[PDB]
Amino acid sequence: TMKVINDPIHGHIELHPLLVRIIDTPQFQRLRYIKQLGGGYYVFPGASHNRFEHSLGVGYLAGCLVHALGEKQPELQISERDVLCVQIAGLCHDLGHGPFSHMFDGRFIPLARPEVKWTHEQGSVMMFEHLINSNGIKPVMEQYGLIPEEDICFIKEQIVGPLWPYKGRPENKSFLYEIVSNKRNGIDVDKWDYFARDCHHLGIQNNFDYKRFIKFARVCEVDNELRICARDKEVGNLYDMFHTRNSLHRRAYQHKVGNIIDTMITDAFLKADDYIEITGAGGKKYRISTAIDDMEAYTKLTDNIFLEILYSTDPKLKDAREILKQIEYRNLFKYVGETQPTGQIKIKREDYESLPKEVASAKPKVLLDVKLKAEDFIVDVINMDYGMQEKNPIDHVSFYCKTAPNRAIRITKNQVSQLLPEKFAEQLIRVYCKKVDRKSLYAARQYFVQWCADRNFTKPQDGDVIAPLITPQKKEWN
Amino acid sequence: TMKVINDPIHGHIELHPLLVRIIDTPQFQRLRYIKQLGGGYYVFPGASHNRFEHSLGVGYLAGCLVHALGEKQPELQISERDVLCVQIAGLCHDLGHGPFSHMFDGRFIPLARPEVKWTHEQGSVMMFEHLINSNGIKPVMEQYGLIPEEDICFIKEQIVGPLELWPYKGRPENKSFLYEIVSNKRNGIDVDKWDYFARDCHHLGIQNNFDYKRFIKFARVCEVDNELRICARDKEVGNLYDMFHTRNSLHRRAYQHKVGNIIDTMITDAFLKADDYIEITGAGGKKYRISTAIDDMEAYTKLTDNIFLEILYSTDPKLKDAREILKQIEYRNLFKYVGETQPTGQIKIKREDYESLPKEVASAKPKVLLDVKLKAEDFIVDVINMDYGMQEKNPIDHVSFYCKTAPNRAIRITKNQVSQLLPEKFAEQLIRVYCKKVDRKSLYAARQYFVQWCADRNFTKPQDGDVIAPLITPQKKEWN
Amino acid sequence: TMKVINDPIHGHIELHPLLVRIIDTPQFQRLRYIKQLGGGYYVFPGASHNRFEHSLGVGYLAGCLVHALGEKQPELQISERDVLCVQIAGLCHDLGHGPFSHMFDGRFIPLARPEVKWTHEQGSVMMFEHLINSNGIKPVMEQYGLIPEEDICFIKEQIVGPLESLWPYKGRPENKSFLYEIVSNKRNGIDVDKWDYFARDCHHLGIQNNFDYKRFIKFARVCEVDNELRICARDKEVGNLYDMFHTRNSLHRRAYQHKVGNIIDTMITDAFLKADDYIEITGAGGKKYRISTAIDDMEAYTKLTDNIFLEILYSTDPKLKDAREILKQIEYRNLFKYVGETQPTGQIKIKREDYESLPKEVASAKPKVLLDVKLKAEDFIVDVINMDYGMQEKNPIDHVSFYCKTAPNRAIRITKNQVSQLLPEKFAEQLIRVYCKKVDRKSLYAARQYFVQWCADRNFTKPQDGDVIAPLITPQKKEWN
Amino acid sequence: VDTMKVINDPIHGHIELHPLLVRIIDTPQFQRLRYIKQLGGGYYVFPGASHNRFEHSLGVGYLAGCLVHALGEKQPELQISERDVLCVQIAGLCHDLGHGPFSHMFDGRFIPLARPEVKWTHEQGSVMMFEHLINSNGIKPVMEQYGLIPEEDICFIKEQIVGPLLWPYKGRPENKSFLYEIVSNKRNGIDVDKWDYFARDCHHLGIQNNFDYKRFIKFARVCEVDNELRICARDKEVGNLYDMFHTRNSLHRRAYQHKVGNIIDTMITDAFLKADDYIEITGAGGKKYRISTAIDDMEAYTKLTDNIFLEILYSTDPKLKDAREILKQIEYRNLFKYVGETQPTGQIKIKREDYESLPKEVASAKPKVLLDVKLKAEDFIVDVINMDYGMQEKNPIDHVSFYCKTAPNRAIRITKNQVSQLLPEKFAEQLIRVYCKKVDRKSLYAARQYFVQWCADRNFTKPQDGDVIAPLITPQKKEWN
Ligand SMILES: Nc1nc2c(ncn2[C@@H]2O[C@H](COP(=O)(O)OP(=O)(O)OP(=O)(O)O)[C@@H](O)[C@H]2O)c(=O)[nH]1
Ligand SMILES: Nc1ncnc2c1ncn2[C@H]1C[C@H](O)[C@@H](COP(=O)(O)OP(=O)(O)OP(=O)(O)O)O1
Ligand SMILES: Nc1ncnc2c1ncn2[C@H]1C[C@H](O)[C@@H](COP(=O)(O)OP(=O)(O)OP(=O)(O)O)O1
Ligand SMILES: Nc1ncnc2c1ncn2[C@H]1C[C@H](O)[C@@H](COP(=O)(O)OP(=O)(O)OP(=O)(O)O)O1
Ligand SMILES: [Fe+3]
Ligand SMILES: [Fe+3]
Ligand SMILES: [Fe+3]
Ligand SMILES: [Mg+2]
Ligand SMILES: [Mg+2]
Ligand SMILES: [Mg+2]
Repeated sequence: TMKVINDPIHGHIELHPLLVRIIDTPQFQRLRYIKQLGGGYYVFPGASHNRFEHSLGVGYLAGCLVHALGEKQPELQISERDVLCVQIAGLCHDLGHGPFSHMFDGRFIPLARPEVKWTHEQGSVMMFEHLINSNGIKPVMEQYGLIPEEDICFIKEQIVGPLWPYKGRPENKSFLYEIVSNKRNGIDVDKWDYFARDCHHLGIQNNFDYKRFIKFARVCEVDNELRICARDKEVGNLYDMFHTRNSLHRRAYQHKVGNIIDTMITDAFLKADDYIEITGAGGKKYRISTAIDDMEAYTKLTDNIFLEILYSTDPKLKDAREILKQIEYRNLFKYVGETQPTGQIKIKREDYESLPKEVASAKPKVLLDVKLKAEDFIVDVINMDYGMQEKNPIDHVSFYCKTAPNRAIRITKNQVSQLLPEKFAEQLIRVYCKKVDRKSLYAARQYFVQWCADRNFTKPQDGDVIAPLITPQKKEWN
Repeated sequence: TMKVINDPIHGHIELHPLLVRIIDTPQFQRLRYIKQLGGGYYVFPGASHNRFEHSLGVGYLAGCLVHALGEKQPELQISERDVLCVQIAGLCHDLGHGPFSHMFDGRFIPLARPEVKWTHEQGSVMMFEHLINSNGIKPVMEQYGLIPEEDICFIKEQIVGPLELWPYKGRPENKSFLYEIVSNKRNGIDVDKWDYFARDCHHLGIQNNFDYKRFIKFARVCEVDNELRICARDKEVGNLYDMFHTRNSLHRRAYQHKVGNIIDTMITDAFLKADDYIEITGAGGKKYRISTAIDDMEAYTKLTDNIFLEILYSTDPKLKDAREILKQIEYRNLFKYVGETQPTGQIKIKREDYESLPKEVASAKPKVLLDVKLKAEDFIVDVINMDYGMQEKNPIDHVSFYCKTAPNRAIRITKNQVSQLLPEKFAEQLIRVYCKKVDRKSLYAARQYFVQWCADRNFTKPQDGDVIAPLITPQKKEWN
Repeated sequence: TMKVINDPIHGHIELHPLLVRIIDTPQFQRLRYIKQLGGGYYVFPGASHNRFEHSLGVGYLAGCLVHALGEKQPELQISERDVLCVQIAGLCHDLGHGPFSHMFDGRFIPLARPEVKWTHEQGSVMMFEHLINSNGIKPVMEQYGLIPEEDICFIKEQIVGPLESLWPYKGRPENKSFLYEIVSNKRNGIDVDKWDYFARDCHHLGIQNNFDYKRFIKFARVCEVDNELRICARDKEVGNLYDMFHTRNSLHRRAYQHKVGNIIDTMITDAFLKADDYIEITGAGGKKYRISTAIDDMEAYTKLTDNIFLEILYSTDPKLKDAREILKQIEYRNLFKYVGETQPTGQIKIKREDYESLPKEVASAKPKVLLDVKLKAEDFIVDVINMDYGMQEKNPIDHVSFYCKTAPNRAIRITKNQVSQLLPEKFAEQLIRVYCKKVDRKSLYAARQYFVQWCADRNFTKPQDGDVIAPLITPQKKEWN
Repeated sequence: VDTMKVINDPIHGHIELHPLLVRIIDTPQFQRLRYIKQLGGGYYVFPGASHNRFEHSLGVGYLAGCLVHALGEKQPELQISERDVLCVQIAGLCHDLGHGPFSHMFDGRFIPLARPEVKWTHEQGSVMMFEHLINSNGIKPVMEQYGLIPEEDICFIKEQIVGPLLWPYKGRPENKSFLYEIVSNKRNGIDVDKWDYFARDCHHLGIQNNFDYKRFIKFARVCEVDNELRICARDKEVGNLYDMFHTRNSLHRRAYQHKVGNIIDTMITDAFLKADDYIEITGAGGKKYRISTAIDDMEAYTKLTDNIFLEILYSTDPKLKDAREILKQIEYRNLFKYVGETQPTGQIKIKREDYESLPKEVASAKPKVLLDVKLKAEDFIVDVINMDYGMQEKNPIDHVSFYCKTAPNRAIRITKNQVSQLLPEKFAEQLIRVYCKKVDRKSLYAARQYFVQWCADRNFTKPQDGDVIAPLITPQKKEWN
């Protein structure tokens, strides 16, 4: 029956038998072989951690929050059925991540198959369905009081989202949808686990207290719908939650070398895509890019693929294997510099393909010893936000006061502090050069710093040093 | 000989015999009986920690940074004499804190003796001098290669800045970086912060966002304007904005906690009422009061958090007024918090006007029926400045950076060059209002007066304002 | 109303209003001014922590364990009344500690008033009674469903055990005997008091803690043992329980009984003894009490805390000059000097009656070495320290009950043989430290010779450093070669 | 041009890697350790324990540097050069280069079963793989560039790892013998390898670590013992050293030898054995090697990691179906069932020669009620596990040298008597776990009866759960009542 398991982040947690049964399936255990931070392990040697253990922790925390809301407010009529369903959603929320997590849905699939709109979330829904059907879970759900028709829908809806649009639960339990993946503002237990866990393994202490948020969480009526509200005074801690997030993106998740290793692995997958077969349903053969179309195949597609390519001897894989071998020897593409747009210029995702052409096109006003072609440059554009593009997510949180804990309210940015961020979204543009040698790298720097001046981008931090002859050209930089 | 000591923050640290000798003196051991966070212990029950152990840690970290700079750059010619002097400064930097730390220099002395400009730092210099002279330290300094004339000046200068072109008499310009270790006047990045971040977090029950050890690995001395200064690596600029964010965050959560501060004001209140009647024997047997002990260091040595309990346990009828306040803190009959607000636009509230603000709150005429009128002496208004340690200025604009490709060439990094998600301003005010009358009827009235006062002075709407004063918040068009 | 409070060990904990009301009283807030580890702060500069915050944490953990037992086993019929009572006991379990905690009941009172048998626990009962009566708590207890007649008895009984075979407790019946094993476990010593201090003392000391209380709670269960419902642990956890008591003994060796920590304790105690006659503390009806007699009146004892140290230190009364001088020697670090450590051999316990006589014995030893300086008995301090697993000579795991996976209601026993050959052979020993009150180089050498000879004379273990400190004496003993 | 590199380890913080070390690190032979898990199958029981050999290897390298560097500051007379330091760091960094798939499963279970004729250790592999790393990545010129002498130093590095290829070492003279006690201490076992894994395994396992390496370093010192300079610890630290080995044994009991962790190890090993014949790995000159023979060629062994598990799991070849089915049973958690644990009594060791025979013995037991289901010997797994203080039956503290405060160059010994009566009596024992390959309710009951009888038959300790699982058998033994 109930099973205790020792997580270093959360301690000894209990898993209800139904959860154990879901956990002990190929579709779930698959997450033991997919790293949380993708290529980040190749920069932060602590970050060996995989999706499996994150997935357990999200499940656990989903349980804590829903269970706590129920103790504090019986009127909500949260059943142990609701609790199990929320735990299951949490547990299975990342079932559909690919090899190297965010590299797969974020870099690889968009390049290998531009026609498809595919997300790790959609994969989770599909893989959940596959897990359920192939391991006879529906009878076991019934055994512990679930109703598979309704509840499987509710679980899927928690993961990917949908008058009242949800078919899984009624409006009087809309708060249950704000636990595992919060579409309204982003404050969800997924974040809370990864903050704590990624910090543990990364070697960074975490600024944020989930346990305290749970103690000051409460359900109130907002616009004819019951939602999770936080206490008025906690507004500060919530701005700090999203700061913590952006901070972890800057330090670790978007680390300039972590990302170049990601682009190199992605590059290697693209060159191996044609030649690697993965057996799926009915014995049909799938490629790495097409395994997402069949979940029995996708079950077998993990970080393994990296080592399968690396260890191979097939001459068809030589191109892909050479890239991965350059990662072993640490002949990585070289970082040239970082820059941002100015004013209110967003760079459209359509234009990313075109940017290397632009860097090589720049004509710096001294004659150059080495010309470099566009295919020598990589430009990587990265969006940093508070999880809702240009919007302040705290403008989409509801609060309560000590003196009236059932009355929800709003808190604007003025009402909190003048020292908060002015905008909530920006872009970072990193430029790397594929040619490693001393002469090419100098040239690349000159092209880059000029390109920055040409497009009225911010001056590179190191710009005066790396390109001392170019930085006086721009009046705006002096 | 050398002594090893086990600090929970820093681990096993070595104390050079000279340091041990300074440590084992009444003037230093005094810091065992002064709490770091003052009244904060009465809100965060972890925060029992005292200045003693902070003082050791600052000393230790001062040593780490100067010692590391020396390994990485021999050309700087940092002597073991320089290292000891920097450690000593770090160790003794907080020697002059009063009872309840920041309550003393921050609330009490300014009220008891408005004529004096007195800082905890100035006290540290005076108390250092007293420690040296009364415990025969000068011969021991000489024994380990120091030159007391020069070095005592250098130590004092590290603590309070220049005692009177190059302003320092303690060291030459080619060692100006040594002045940026214990107390950094240029930008505020000093080892004092680094210890208290880690230590206060440990005891408070808050995890700390900031890695001092990493800063030390990417620290370096370079020439800036004919003067050798500590520079950080270009890419670390992000972590430095995050250092000051961490600081402001700890002020909001803990150091300026609304009840922590009201306990501070109540203790301060009790000291003021006991000031006339408590005698402290100083030099030559002269009798000093709590407010005047700062004028004589032998007296000040005996002035610690003890004073709280001396007042509490006393039986003298002259202390009954003061003792009653402290007894109300035991029973938890604290002054009640009404709400918080801020100015709008760019209106600073001058420190001269703080005395006048309770008069203003009671003066407000809210269009609500009230049973109970409240007089100005019933209100406490507390104005709190939150900044990045340099009033309105961005301290990162006063940091120097180096690049990987040229590690001796210093540069500057502007705010644009880093991120759009950084703060717009670097200084603000918080205005808390409390009410001395505790009952249900007075507290309601106080809320109405307060929320109206906010509307009257075009301050921000209190977060809870619609709930606590529902009849007043529609009056302001700007809030709808 | 309910109150959330942030402890660095346990996180955000909730305090029921009744608890808040008990907490916000002079008798309880007094614990803010008494240090957990006494003199240990003067050796481990992290250990500033006071009884107040320990007391909260014990209260909290008492709540967790009783609350968990209730979720896992409804049949036990644990009421929210039971829970509050257990929390209150936990919260108030250390109400009666004196200045510098264990120094007071352990060194000072036994010396100042040898006629009395007084424990910190008995004090807790008295001070609880005083807290209740002086702050009108009884109506508030009733308000939240307690029955003060029964429950105040139950609370006191948790703290000190039975107030007067049959069932000895008047506070609860036999079908709830497990409630008595939460705050202070007379059966085996596995209680939530230990669990808080392990974690907390480690946090502040700078030592990581080997023991997981949370795991014990997950594998705890109530079963019938000899017509009485007790807390049982899972069979496989037996290893972790031997490791709990090892952790405890380890913390005693490293920190609580640290050779200098203890000498600072003896010096403070010494100073209190010399100031005892001349310090007045006002009690009930204005009667004046001395430090040693404040334990007889709880209104006086309320005002007796670590303050007393500083009151003595800062004083100018010529009657206190003797006491003040000792405390001033602690500031300057002119501490009594450690000579060495030793143990008895075989199965010889040293009776507590004989402790007074041991300094006389050390000076009496006639070492065959030339000495400049004879030392009198009053120059030596001998400190005898018992190290055990909390139950004198007994193995406390022999007094634990266990359950198996296959039958979780059937209790069993586990012997020492059944666990491991690498466990301790005995569960109690003595340590004998000798210090010398004369500090100079010549006296310290002499003291070493007297000591190492005394060890040989009484067939004690050879001091670790013995060949170095007394090279001329160690060949005399055939048993050491 | 090539420069120092900073890297952020969660255990040790920001550590500096000298360019020579970076160059060794950035090679296929070293990066291979990213794909080998520290605790083997332990990840399948402690979901925190994802950590691999790579990051341990860095940390050992780092700590090797700290200890040697510290000894040099405190005692210049030893004349420790930056050349010595680099060599010690390199040894530390490369000490585990030769671990196989699932770390200790490979050298401990698999190879002994697949190839009983060979004596092969993970250490020997480290030496071979170090040689291969050096030669294939042109390291010798780079060593010279930073002042090493490859002839001498490569020998010294290898000798640190496996011991010696009168004074047996050719790598350094007797006046630097202490350098051999840093990465892998043959004398007593106190080495920086332990110190890293204690801290690291604890971090990831969810257990706090009882032991302070940093403190040991502050109280470490080199002294002359028997015409040879060795690392000595301070007299008073002897307690902490007994606690180091206790910590170690404690981590073995809780985690490394966890009853299910070990059964997953035996199942993976089982699957490798069934796949051994059919999986090819390309080595030097394109020769094909099997999993068991990859140890004979280091270019092949470079490609042999935990991958092999997934290669078997994902495969479609019908020749691998047997092996793949075992691994699939680990996914679904149809593990072999644990029956119970027991130990020998008196001083009876079970010889390693007799391990093959023990399943035969369990099935042979004739319990005095007739059994409905008979079980054959191949249905039982008996796993015998030695728990010690790292030196079989010996106390490693008897092989430590100590110094006193009063004479810090004079080494001494400290016996067990001189420390504590509460220390272990013996320093080595055996654990015998029995599992059953048949999972069903009827077979498991039978297995329990066979097992508990076998315990009685061989005069082993009574299983903790024995009264419950086999209530009809436990009264038969007079010794158990
Ligand atoms: N079942 C399961 N357990 C895991 C997993 N990861 C870690 N564990 C821990 O592994 C422990 C041992 O596994 P169990 O499956 O209980 O194996 P067992 O104890 O032989 O089988 P039971 O009789 O059912 O307890 C559990 O108690 C868990 O805490 C996992 O993926 N599945
Ligand atoms: N076992 C321990 N583990 C961790 N810290 C300890 C331990 N024992 C003592 N400490 C602490 C207390 C001190 O702050 C610091 C040094 O104490 P300790 O090593 O006992 O030196 P000491 O100065 O009393 O001995 P000596 O004078 O004999 O050199 O470490
Ligand atoms: N942001 C924070 N992070 C962590 N701990 C905090 C924070 N703010 C306060 N604490 C600690 C201090 C106290 O121990 C406990 C409660 O603080 P707080 O909730 O503000 O109490 P309070 O009595 O001021 O709230 P209330 O507004 O209900 O009266 O938590
Ligand atoms: N902001 C940070 N806080 C903590 N750790 C960090 C941070 N940034 C990076 N790390 C970790 C990852 C690596 O192990 C180590 C080195 O990171 P980084 O210093 O950015 O190396 P790098 O090689 O990218 O820099 P460079 O090429 O500029 O020398 O620090
Ligand atoms: Fe997630
Ligand atoms: Fe206690
Ligand atoms: Fe190792
Ligand atoms: Mg997701
Ligand atoms: Mg007690
Ligand atoms: Mg090894």
